Amino acid sequence: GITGTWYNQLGATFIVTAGADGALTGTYESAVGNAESRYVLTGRYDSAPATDGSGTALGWTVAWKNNYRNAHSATTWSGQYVGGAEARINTQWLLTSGTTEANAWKSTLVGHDTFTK
Amino acid sequence: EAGITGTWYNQLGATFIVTAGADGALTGTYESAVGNAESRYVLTGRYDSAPATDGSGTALGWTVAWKNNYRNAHSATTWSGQYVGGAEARINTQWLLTSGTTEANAWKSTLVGHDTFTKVK
Amino acid sequence: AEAGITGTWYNQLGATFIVTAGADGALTGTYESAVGNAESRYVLTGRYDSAPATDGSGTALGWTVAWKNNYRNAHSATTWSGQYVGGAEARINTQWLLTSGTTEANAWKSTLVGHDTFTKVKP
Amino acid sequence: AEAGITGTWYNQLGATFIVTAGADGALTGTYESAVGNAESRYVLTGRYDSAPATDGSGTALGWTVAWKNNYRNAHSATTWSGQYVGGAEARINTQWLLTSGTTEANAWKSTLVGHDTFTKVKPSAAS
Ligand SMILES: O=C(O)CCCC[C@@H]1SC[C@@H]2NC(=O)N[C@@H]21
Ligand SMILES: O=C(O)CCCC[C@@H]1SC[C@@H]2NC(=O)N[C@@H]21
Ligand SMILES: O=C(O)CCCC[C@@H]1SC[C@@H]2NC(=O)N[C@@H]21
Ligand SMILES: O=C(O)CCCC[C@@H]1SC[C@@H]2NC(=O)N[C@@H]21
Repeated sequence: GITGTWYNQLGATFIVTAGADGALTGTYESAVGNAESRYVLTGRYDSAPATDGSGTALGWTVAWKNNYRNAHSATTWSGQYVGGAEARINTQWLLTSGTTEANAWKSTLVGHDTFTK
Repeated sequence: EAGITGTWYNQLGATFIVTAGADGALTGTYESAVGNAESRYVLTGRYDSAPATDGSGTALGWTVAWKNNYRNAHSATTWSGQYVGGAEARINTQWLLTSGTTEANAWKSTLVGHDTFTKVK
Repeated sequence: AEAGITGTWYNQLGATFIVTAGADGALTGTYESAVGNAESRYVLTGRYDSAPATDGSGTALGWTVAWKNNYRNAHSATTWSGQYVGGAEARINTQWLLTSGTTEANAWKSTLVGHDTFTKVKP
Repeated sequence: AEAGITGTWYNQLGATFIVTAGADGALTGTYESAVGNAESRYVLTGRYDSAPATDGSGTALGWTVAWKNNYRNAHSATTWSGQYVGGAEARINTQWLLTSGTTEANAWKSTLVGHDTFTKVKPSAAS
């Protein structure tokens, strides 16, 4: 149910394949911030979830370097896939930029993204 | 390689074994001493393979889904942070732990915290 | 629509937030949750920017509830941090942290995080 | 209210946190930051659990600063959420959210997250 092409409330394009082992692999493209064109992603998901109506746990990471640009930063998304006639992936995320140790207290942004097919 | 590649330990007694590839990949295993977890779990992630040379740390992140051959907690953690080199190198992080829940219980699905890793001991 | 932070507000979880914004920056009022280890109303206090920018920016604010009243005590506290938007509708967008008291061995799992959006028109 | 949470507290970033805990559950006082767009003292208010568990658990609490005083305005607010742990090495252990006001287009980057630990013993340094 997870494999396919997804979009969020910020105009992003999330392309991902879920392997039978628990792997997540694919590409991320952001419409905002210090970013252009596509970026590599990798993560993990629960391949035998509970059967009681609970969602399926997952996560993935992007490091914001590619052939066109390097922002010296990385985002991780943590959340759950909820199946159904209108499938969704609901997340919260942490964006850390590299800093001097004197600026380390302001290194990390927090937010939330919702994805649909 | 040297630097991030190695065996790391946090303040909760975890053992984090990782390899950093020249292509920006992180690969390895994670063992937790706390929570609904037993033995080792697979991890994967990414890092900046060309950091700034102005004294800044190196940005990185990784994910564990808590299922292996011993048990399954129906959950996953992501760690987001930076690597700082030198005589007392560290990896400094914040994390999000999401558990699978019904819709009505989604407001209490996610724990947040902070872990510091060192290569000593 | 009715402008101003002072008023009666509802979130996407069934909660009610009743607040007054004072001229010096203070927030005072009550909070009622429809989920968790809670019943009836609880005291809150907080702060807001009483002279915000006017370049399209929202108004920054925050408040705290400790989950003890005359009916129940959950031994926990939540803080909400966010901004009053000030666009075409009355809306406040927030992120929150809920910490429960724990022993030291359980402190790693002490804190939940999430996001609530509040509107004067019940959603 | 005269001891415990009440007192002068210091964190790992050089801040000074001066607070009084009332019998009624209230927190009142001043906060001074040594980093960021901030100068001199700011007003704070918050709440704590005035009847905590007796099994050895910490005391739950939270407070807010809006970063406006007579000297400057950063158009932002921070909330700290955490617990008080008493003893010879008493601490207040916290996680925090700092929201800046932004346009609707930039709302995705409005909020910083971190963690502060406070002690009643003033750090040594430096002159
Ligand atoms: O600015 C950077 O350092 C890199 C681009 C960051 C984009 C962020 S990741 C979280 C959020 N969701 C998106 O689709 N874009 C932003
Ligand atoms: O209980 C679970 O659902 C799985 C085990 C969670 C262990 C967490 S991950 C964050 C923190 N750091 C650790 O080393 N262990 C805990
Ligand atoms: O169970 C508790 O410890 C006390 C009640 C907590 C309810 C939380 S506060 C964050 C979220 N928003 C709501 O309106 N309710 C929940
Ligand atoms: O830059 C601003 O907008 C206001 C100053 C923010 C300072 C922060 S609050 C969290 C952290 N702890 C401190 O003692 N200082 C910083």
